[PDB]
Amino acid sequence: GFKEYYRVFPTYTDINSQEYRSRIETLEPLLMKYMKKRGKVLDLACGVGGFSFLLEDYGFEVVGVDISEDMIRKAREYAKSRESNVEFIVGDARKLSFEDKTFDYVIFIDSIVHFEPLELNQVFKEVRRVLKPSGKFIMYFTDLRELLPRLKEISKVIPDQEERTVVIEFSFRVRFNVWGKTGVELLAKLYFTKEAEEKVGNYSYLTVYNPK
Amino acid sequence: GFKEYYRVFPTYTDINSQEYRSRIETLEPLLMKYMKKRGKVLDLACGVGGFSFLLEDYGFEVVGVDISEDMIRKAREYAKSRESNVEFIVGDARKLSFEDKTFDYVIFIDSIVHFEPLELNQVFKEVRRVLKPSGKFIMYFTDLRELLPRLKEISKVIPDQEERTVVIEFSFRVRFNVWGKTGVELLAKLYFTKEAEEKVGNYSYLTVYNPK
Ligand SMILES: C[S@@+](CC[C@H](N)C(=O)[O-])C[C@H]1O[C@@H](n2cnc3c(N)ncnc32)[C@H](O)[C@@H]1O
Ligand SMILES: C[S@@+](CC[C@H](N)C(=O)[O-])C[C@H]1O[C@@H](n2cnc3c(N)ncnc32)[C@H](O)[C@@H]1O
Repeated sequence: GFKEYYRVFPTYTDINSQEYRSRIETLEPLLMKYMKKRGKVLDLACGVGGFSFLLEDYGFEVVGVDISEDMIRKAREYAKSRESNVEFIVGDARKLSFEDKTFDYVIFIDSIVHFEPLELNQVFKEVRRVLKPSGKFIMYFTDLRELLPRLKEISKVIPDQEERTVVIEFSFRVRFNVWGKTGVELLAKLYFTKEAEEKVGNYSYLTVYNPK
Repeated sequence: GFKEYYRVFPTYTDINSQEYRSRIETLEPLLMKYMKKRGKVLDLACGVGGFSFLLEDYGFEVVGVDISEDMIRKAREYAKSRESNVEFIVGDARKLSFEDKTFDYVIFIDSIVHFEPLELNQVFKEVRRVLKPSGKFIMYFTDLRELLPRLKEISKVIPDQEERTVVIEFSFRVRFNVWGKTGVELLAKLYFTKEAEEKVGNYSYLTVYNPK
């Protein structure tokens, strides 16, 4: 994803839009089904902080991290207007500065399109490291490899599996890293054992992982 | 720059890395602001061809040239996987084999650290020659002379302005030719008149030149 893509759509940047709320209310019940015990949570690639505020209201100590200065800037204003104590930090999910075993939870939502294989490998490694052995890694992603076929329902869809990426034209174009449930889980198997898994929609998944 | 430096960092060798994409998306809008009319483009010192594919998708006839056999080899594989018609050739920017007035555009991005004064002089001369009088020379460079002071934020930085070079240690060391906006433009004034100039970041510049 990129600058224009996010400026144009509210789904990941406008916490009060119907698009964003829809995402929250869909995941909310699933997140509570596996986050009964409160603790320290890390919102990796938090965007504008929507899921952070949600967890903070459920009695969680939240820390939000994102690589975009713009995402973080908006996050803070939202935290200000909502009088939130969630701390937002501009950081790289591929290399976090937190100490080892710092979190009880680490949530990673709708963000894999931003990582190629070797980068997602680094993120998983970092997640396992900053997670307490008793902690939980919870991620939600879309099998865009399976969705690719009938994705157009957007003017064009130019794939390239010889690279695992795809260009979608809406004008402007965006190139996404394409992931399939089998590819995500393979890399996950190097660092975690799966606690649970929920199928969302036609091709989305909420997975609960425990660090090794 | 050199072999290890490029093998270690993805910025100029991994077209799908976040580092490389960041560079593309930052320059993309600026390149279109001065490349409204499509035509024949020469990507001088193209590296792995990232900016070539970008222009090719915008409807440009692209030719990529680089002195490294390795850069060119990877470029071709990327072109294959992306099913691109961009032709990559292993050549020397200091002495191109193209006929005079062959291109409408010649882009030169993040590559001056590789040229000492007399070499960059030869490149500019060659660029003017292969460029159509109505063509445009577009280069992006970093004033590493101004950046030198606060570059460390890398273990060491050993300059040597009595030579216009600097050694940066990350292990391994790399020696870069150091250029300042004033030095680059001086040599440019011998062959071109400037059409436009955009300041990028704290000390980087995108310059548009017209041949004399
Ligand atoms: C779909 S968006 C927002 C996702 C957010 N978790 C949500 O559900 O609202 C994906 C975010 O990933 C972030 N991102 C991309 N690469 C990153 C990296 N290396 N480290 C941290 N965040 C990154 C972007 O800045 C972008 O805000
Ligand atoms: C930072 S790198 C890649 C730059 C590329 N334009 C990009 O932005 O992705 C600089 C490139 O300059 C090339 N180079 C160095 N000397 C050269 C010469 N005399 N002729 C052509 N390319 C040269 C290298 O092989 C190296 O790939």
